[PDB]
Amino acid sequence: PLESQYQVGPLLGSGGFGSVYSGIRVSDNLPVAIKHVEKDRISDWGELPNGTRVPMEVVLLKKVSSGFSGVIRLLDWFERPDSFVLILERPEPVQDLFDFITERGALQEELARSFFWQVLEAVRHCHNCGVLHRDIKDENILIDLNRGELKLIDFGSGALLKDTVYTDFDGTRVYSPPEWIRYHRYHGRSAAVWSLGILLYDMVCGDIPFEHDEEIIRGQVFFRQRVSSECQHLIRWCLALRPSDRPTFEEIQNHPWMQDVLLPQETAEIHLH
Ligand SMILES: NCCc1c[nH]c2ccc(Cl)cc12
Ligand SMILES: [Cl-]
Repeated sequence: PLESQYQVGPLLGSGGFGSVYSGIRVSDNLPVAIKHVEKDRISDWGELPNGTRVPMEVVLLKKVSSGFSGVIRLLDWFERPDSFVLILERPEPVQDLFDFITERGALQEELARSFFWQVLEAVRHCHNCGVLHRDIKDENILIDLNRGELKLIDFGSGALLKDTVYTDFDGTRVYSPPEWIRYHRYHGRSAAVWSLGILLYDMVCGDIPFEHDEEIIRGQVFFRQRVSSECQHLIRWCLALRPSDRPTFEEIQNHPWMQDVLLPQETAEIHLH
């Protein structure tokens, strides 16, 4: 079984997502992350193409699993009496974006542009696979430090992507849009763009722009750090109060601030190595 297939290493982290351990697949020494999620904490359940009852997280990870390295790859999963165990790929060396920004402070715009571009490509991949992440934030982004490649993790608050209104939300409140705070209603893509605006501000300022519900609703963006006019314009556009005033992913990627992005390897060479 699972216990013989994997060699357990130290705890990497724990929180809303469960408990994640460093591990090694015994057959080929492959680095893995072993995530444990208690059954009593799983509210969203779904079913695989065959019809087995699994957490929605497993459904969403399988839908996004492919060669594309912008999303974490689910290698296997196991059901225990009181929990589900997920075997995920583990880049080495790795650091999540929250720890990275905490240690290094506000990012140089060239670095934020490379990171933000990769997040946008990863989110577009999720949407193309019929998956809405619902918790895009620094803590849910891993940096493969050698390759300069970012990976979205923690699909535990996600949903199947739909074109109708969402009236449920269990992601991070400080990244949630004003329409959710005010009306408990949002559409997937425009709510994702709002969270991307929060994330971009966080990258270039070193902290999130809003703390309280009143600030999210007012949506007044103050820059606490020196940030270029083009970057400020893009952030303020993603953070438009009206969902219809927000840019589409195409408009974000065609924005003047997004031009001449570095390749991930160039990004690692200049900023990470
Ligand atoms: N601080 C992030 C903790 C975490 C959550 N899901 C993961 C998947 C892979 C790896 Cl390497 C780590 C994690
Ligand atoms: Cl994960």
